[PDB]
Amino acid sequence: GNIQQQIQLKSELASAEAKMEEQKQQLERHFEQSANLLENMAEDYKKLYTHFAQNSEQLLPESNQVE
Amino acid sequence: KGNIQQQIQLKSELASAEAKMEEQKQQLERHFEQSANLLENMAEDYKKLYTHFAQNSEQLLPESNQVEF
Amino acid sequence: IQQQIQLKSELASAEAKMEEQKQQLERHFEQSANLLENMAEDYKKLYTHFAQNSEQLLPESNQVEFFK
Amino acid sequence: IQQQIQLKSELASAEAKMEEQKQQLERHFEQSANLLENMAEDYKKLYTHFAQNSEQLLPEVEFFK
Repeated sequence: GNIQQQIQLKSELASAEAKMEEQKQQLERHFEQSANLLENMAEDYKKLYTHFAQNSEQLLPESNQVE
Repeated sequence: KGNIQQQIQLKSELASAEAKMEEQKQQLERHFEQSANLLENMAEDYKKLYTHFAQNSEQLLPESNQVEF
Repeated sequence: IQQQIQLKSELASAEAKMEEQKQQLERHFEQSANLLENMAEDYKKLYTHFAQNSEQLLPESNQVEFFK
Repeated sequence: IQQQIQLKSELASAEAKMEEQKQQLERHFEQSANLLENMAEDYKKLYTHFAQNSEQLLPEVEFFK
């Protein structure tokens, strides 16, 4: 076809483009849930670390210098 | 512009969209595979930090009671 | 011989220290637990997320072993 | 008399155990402080794999930089 080929393309390019677009919608629903779930663990860690550095006063300042 | 020009371009941006979509597909497959790796890493290091506590609590507090450990 | 008062007090005292360092080791582990158990629960949250988005965003052909 | 000898050894027994308890509690910290610096190692990896896979997969993201 010369114009059936054309009305075909425009319709597989609108369907292609719509898949990309809203699969883009959920890739960013992914990296948004991802990033702050890390910020959960990074804060659950950063206070598990502090609990250890503070119960580090449970020794002489010589017998535990690390970290 | 015209009808043969506007055709050979659709032909290019449909191929460029199909190539883009397959690229995007095998770099999701890359992301969830290199994520499943680093996450199990995270788990097997927890199971280090957890059982280093599971024993040092029942081993430095003998008479004392235990919370789940 | 009556430097026995001193011995019997050094023994009530050093023994008290160990009774208080036993208070602190009970504290340290009981809130090392709930602080640990937090991390644990962030993990299987951040884990299952990468199990849903690993199959709600991806064909059936990448059955990455790690996810159920 | 002879219990100036039972006490003197009871002290040495308390004093050495108060002591071995201190360097077991010491070894319990050396091994913790290096086991969450394994988990800190893991975290940094997982995060930069999200930064370098949210930037390379999308246009504009929030946390990463």
